[PDB]
Amino acid sequence: RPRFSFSIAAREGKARTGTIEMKRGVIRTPAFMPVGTTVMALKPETVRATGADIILGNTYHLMLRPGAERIAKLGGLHSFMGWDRPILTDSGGYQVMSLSSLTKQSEEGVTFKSHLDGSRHMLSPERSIEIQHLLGSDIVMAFDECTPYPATPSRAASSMERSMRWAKRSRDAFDSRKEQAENAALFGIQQGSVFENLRQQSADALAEIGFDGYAVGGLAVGEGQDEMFRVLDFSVPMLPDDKPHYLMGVGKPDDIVGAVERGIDMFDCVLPTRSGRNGQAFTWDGPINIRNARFSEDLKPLDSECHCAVCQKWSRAYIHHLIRAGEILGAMLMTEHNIAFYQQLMQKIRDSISEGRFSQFAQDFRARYFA
Amino acid sequence: RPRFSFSIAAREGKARTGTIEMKRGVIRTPAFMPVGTTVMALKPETVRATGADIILGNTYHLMLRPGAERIAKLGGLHSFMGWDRPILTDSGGYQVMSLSSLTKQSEEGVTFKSHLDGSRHMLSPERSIEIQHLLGSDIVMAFDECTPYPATPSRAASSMERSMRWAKRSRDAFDSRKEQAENAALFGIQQGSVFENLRQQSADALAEIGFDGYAVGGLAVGEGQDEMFRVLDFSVPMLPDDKPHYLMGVGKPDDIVGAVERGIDMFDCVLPTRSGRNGQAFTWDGPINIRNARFSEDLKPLDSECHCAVCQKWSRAYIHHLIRAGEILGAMLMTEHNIAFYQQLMQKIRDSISEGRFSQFAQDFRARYFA
Ligand SMILES: [Zn+2]
Ligand SMILES: [Zn+2]
Repeated sequence: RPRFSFSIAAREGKARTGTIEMKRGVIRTPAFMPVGTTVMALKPETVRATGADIILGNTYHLMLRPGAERIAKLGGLHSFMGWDRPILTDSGGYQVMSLSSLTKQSEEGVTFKSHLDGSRHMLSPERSIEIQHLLGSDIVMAFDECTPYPATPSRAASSMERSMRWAKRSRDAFDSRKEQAENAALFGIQQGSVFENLRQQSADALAEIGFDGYAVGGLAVGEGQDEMFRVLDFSVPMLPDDKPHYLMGVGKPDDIVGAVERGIDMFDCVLPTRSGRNGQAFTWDGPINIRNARFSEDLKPLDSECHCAVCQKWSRAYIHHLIRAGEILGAMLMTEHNIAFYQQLMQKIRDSISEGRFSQFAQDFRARYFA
Repeated sequence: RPRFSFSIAAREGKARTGTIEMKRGVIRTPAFMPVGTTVMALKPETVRATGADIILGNTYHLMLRPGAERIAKLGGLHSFMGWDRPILTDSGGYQVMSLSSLTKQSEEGVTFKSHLDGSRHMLSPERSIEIQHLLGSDIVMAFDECTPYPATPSRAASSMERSMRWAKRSRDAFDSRKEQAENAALFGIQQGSVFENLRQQSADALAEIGFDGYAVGGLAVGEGQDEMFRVLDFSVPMLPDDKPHYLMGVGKPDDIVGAVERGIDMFDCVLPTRSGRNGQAFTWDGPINIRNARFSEDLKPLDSECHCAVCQKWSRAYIHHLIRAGEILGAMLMTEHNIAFYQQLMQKIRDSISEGRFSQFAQDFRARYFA
């Protein structure tokens, strides 16, 4: 297989379906990427069985424990966790802004204190790319600077401009490392907040540098779905049409459908795993919270049509009891179902685009999900 | 299959190996019974894959949540949790003494306040048998009275005597319920503390009543292994030779080996699951605690010979990281390995008895496990 090849097999409006071919496997798009490392209450084989083609690893959490150098010594992230398919690593950026303390930012990078033990750390475009190399990441994210939501025009421009300088530094760091350049892919991140001109400048800068894929950054950070959709409306067409478009950190099933309608090819979110442990189960008739007393004697599966192993085997009543009791098995079952549900959604999206009936699917989905 | 048939295929000294045939399956003896309901961080299929033929359910915890009547309405414990092989249920006794509060004891039974929410509950020989029926238990334990360790001769005698009266009441309650009498088995529990005459009186009383199997009760409650072994030395031969002998709540691998040398056929313990989550992994060279820093870059499996899926797939280093980080997957992997290890131990015990080399195995095991 090649290092990287994105092929678009079918289109409907702005929506696309196709494949990304990489050395460790093929990724079907539009793709949902479960967050592999909290860590999912799932073995890699189970994650694969749900239909996932690729998982995400968070660089911020991994650099804190067990450490990037340690993972490299142990043979890389794939070998360490037992997942042999592609892995995309985030750059560590948003989590440094959101989780760390004593964070000191500059043009060179960011210094910060761990939220776990107050130990000191550094992250720069170069060090982020290096860490992703040590992990053995297949899709490497450029290191960017986030700005807190909401953002003023000036702050949005400054952070976007810094991010583009950092995108160039990320590109150069990646290219300088032979083994990484030849075997992995590098994605750039568009910034510019809600401002169309800044998004255009960011898109132009990233295209001039050249990347294997393009993320729409700065979303799912406090804005509502309407605003997010509006930003996507003008932002996605600015990106190179022939490369994947990745919406980081999104999201709910309806966010995903709407984003695909607007040209997004890749998604990641902790929601199905995070809210899984919290009791929230996704269904075609909308989310339910399994902790609700109404499920205590409900013998139906979490969802009536879901093809996952959990819905084949266990009742709402049993899962209700497990989650109420704080049992590990409850988290295991909820997480498996939610990730399986997300993959089934992605499959339905792929199939409908391939058949030219995605707009119809999106309407039917919304009508039922919100009924 | 019959309701209950225990057949002894081979013997060596006091040790026996054979089978218990029941409606829901065959149990190989000597048997280790994982505690199925905390709840194991394992799907039933995984528990079965480790080699378990039967699991234990705790009546005390189940009566508190989700409730015995509720489980019955939902189709019984097997259907509820998705395990279709035999289940043995404890009576709820020791846990009432150990976990509950406001416990008021009498000849009729015990009243107590839940340790979860302070709700009031009752347990008697009759109600315990009824609860086990509602759960759909295959092996039902008589309801007994425990006495705190250590026990005076008088207290040991009084509690043993009450337990025997309660054993008769348990027998009669079981027999009166047609569906239970015809489909399940009933085990009696020998009491009498460290006192040989009381153990003999208890054995005689239980044999006169008649049960399908006989537990040695009142052990693993604070006494050391030497004392436990001494009590077993004289207690086990008092029980009917042609019925299974069950040592409740035991135990460490070396406890199990020594107990089989003394005639025990069945075991249950939370240790492999409980200490699994705590970081303790069993190996043929003795237990290790995976949280220890010496394992942080150890690429070997938990045990060098173990045939379990965890030892096929993941390193000590990865599991070390998961447990240190408090990840659910760490508990999953540790629990699977520990239960698999216990089943492998039981298999080696069964095979060596069948081949007349169990005494040799026991010696070789101890030499290595304690090396
Ligand atoms: Zn499902
Ligand atoms: Zn193992």
